[PDB]
This record gives sequence, C-alpha cells and structure tokens, in this order.
Amino acid sequence: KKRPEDFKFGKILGEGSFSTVVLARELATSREYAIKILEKRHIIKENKVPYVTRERDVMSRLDHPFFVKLYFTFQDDEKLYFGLSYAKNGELLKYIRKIGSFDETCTRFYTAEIVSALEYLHGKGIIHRDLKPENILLNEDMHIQITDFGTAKVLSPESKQARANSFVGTAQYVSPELLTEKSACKSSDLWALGCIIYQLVAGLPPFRAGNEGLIFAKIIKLEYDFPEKFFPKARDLVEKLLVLDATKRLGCEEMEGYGPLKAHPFFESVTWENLHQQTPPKLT
Ligand SMILES: Nc1ncnc2c1ncn2[C@@H]1O[C@H](COP(=O)(O)OP(=O)(O)OP(=O)(O)O)[C@@H](O)[C@H]1O
Ligand SMILES: O=C(O)C[C@@H](Cc1nc2cc(Cl)cc(Cl)c2[nH]1)c1ccc(Cl)cc1
Ligand SMILES: O=C(O)C[C@H](Cc1nc2cc(Cl)cc(Cl)c2[nH]1)c1ccc(Cl)cc1
Ligand SMILES: [Cl-]
Ligand SMILES: [Cl-]
Ligand SMILES: [Cl-]
Ligand SMILES: [Cl-]
Ligand SMILES: [Cl-]
Ligand SMILES: [Mg+2]
Repeated sequence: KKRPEDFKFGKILGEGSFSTVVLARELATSREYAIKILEKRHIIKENKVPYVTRERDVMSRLDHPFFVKLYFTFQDDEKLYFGLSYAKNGELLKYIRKIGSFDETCTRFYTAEIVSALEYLHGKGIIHRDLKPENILLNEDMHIQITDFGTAKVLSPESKQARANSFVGTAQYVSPELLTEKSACKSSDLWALGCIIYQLVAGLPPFRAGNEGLIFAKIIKLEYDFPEKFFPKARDLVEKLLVLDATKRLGCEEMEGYGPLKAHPFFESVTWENLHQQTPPKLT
C-alpha cells in the first residue's frame, strides 16, 4: 500500500467541485501519475460517498488503452487518493475551442477511437452517462483517454439490467430518454457520441442554448440542424445516432450492436484492430 510521502507532488492539473488532480512522481520508481485527491470531510458532508465508491468500482474493472487507468488507491486521516494514468495533453474540449472545426480525417480518427472505447465499455455492461469532450483526455501520443466514471453505471448481468434510474450527465449531451422516461441505457452513450461527432465539425454541440432548461426543451424535440459543408458521411452518421427512439440508434443492442456501426461508410478507411498503435493525424 502506497502513502502520500511516497510521492513528490508537482503542479495541479485541475480542480473539480469536490476533488483536486495533481501531477506526481513516485520516488521509488520515478513514474508519473495524475493523483486525484478528495477531502474526506467534504465527501461525507456533501453526500459524495456513493460517487467515490462508484468511481473506484467502475475504474477497477477497466483494462483498455482508451481509458484512464486506475493503478492504486490509498488514504490518510484527511484524504482519499486515486492514482491514475497521466494524460499529458489534457481535455479534447480545449482543442475544439482552439481550432473550431476538425477536418474529416481528424474527426474520423477521434470518432473511431471513441466508438472503439464504447464498444469495449458496453461489452462489459457499463454505461458512461456523461460522455463529453471535457471527459475525453489525450495522452502524450494524442490517443484518447476517457475519464470521469463516478457517474458511470455497472448494469447487472444477474437481472439482465438494461436501464438505470440515476439522473446524471451534462445538459448539452444528455439523452432524450433520460429527460422523458427518466432512465438511461447503453444507447444513451450513443446519443452523446452523435453530439460529439457533430461538435468536432461544427465547433458547438447540436442542441444550443444558454442554460440547461432551454437545452432540455430542444433535445426532446430533436431541434437542431447542420451547418454548411458538414462532411456528408459524417452527417449521415450523426442522423443515425441522434434519434429520439433509443432502440433505433446505430450501434445500440436492438440494432444489433457495434458491427453495423463500425461498418458505416464514414469509417470505410478505418482499420479497427490495433487502433491504439496507429499514429494519430495532427490536429494543428
Ligand atoms: N488522468 C488525468 N490526467 C490529466 N489530467 C486530468 C486527469 N484526470 C483529471 N484531470 C484534470 O483534472 C480536472 C478535474 O478532474 P476531476 O475528475 O477531479 O473533477 P471534474 O470531474 O473535472 O470536476 P466535477 O467533479 O466538478 O465535474 C479535469 O478537468 C481534468 O482536466
Ligand atoms: O481500498 C481502500 O484503499 C480504502 C477504500 C475505502 C474507503 N474509505 C473511505 C473513507 C471515506 Cl471518509 C469516504 C470513502 Cl468514499 C471511503 N472509501 C478507498 C480508499 C481510497 C479511495 Cl480514493 C476510495 C476507497
Ligand atoms: O462546448 C463547450 O463547452 C466549449 C466552448 C464554449 C461553449 N460551449 C457551448 C455550448 C452550447 Cl450548446 C452553446 C454555446 Cl453558445 C457554447 N459555448 C466553445 C466555444 C467556442 C468553440 Cl468554436 C468551441 C467550444
Ligand atoms: Cl490547444
Ligand atoms: Cl442533465
Ligand atoms: Cl428508456
Ligand atoms: Cl453515408
Ligand atoms: Cl483498439
Ligand atoms: Mg470527474
């Protein structure tokens, strides 16, 4: 079991509402980690215990190159510590903001990596539920590292669970089924995927308004459109993901899963095997 004094801490990488992620070097190995640190007092007082336990449980199940890895956990009197892989190039969102619109090849490359990651996650019976560019980090080689699993859900194989009842997510990316039936499912992540593809090309996600309530209203009416020059194969894919009926989204279980999704013409050029070993196109 590791201890705080086993590390030298460097710069703060980011701060959440109830967490702080700091860059750290382990003295005995010289390895770098992003260590996420939570104050026990704050977690208890503010009803966050279930989210911390959830995050640990979900991440412990993950063993795929496109996800942040949880290497170890420890605690002292005041704090809990998650030792995570360090994604040196930060959030995908920052690149979307800087560049405004990814070209087709960069759009396809990152879409493909997200699809690959979702194939794995859903194959393990896990829903992310808060997929968004802020939660898609980038490692030193510019491959994705998906993060933020405190609001993910492990669906129970014992009961053949398909639906989850917790209300979680981010307004711009939240699915219509969560807003109207008050449940999410694997296909809810595919809705978010469609929002993300759209945003890579269009700069802003599809359902656009200045507060959460206005966005909710647009989502349930499928109120959005495409800017000019939106790559046609990408547009077709988005239209097959942003479908109000969650059982009709390309990639969902009722549509026979990821095979048909990976077969979409948008991914014609993609070699899905060893995707994480391919050199990524330059953003930038
Ligand atoms: N493994 C990592 N490598 C590099 N940076 C990270 C890593 N994990 C998190 N960060 C950065 O630290 C910031 C805070 O992450 P954390 O999950 O602790 O809180 P959050 O989810 O951003 O905040 P909130 O809880 O309010 O949603 C993130 O915005 C991210 O940019
Ligand atoms: O396996 C371990 O190392 C201990 C566990 C158990 C654990 N102890 C806790 C104390 C508090 Cl105050 C809150 C939570 Cl969510 C707690 N979870 C633990 C440690 C660290 C982290 Cl980040 C999560 C869970
Ligand atoms: O999507 C983000 O959260 C990143 C930011 C800020 C931003 N996000 C928005 C989402 C919506 Cl729905 C609407 C507006 Cl006006 C929004 N402004 C942003 C601004 C400009 C550009 Cl080109 C890209 C991203
Ligand atoms: Cl940037
Ligand atoms: Cl929401
Ligand atoms: Cl549902
Ligand atoms: Cl097409
Ligand atoms: Cl892969
Ligand atoms: Mg988080």
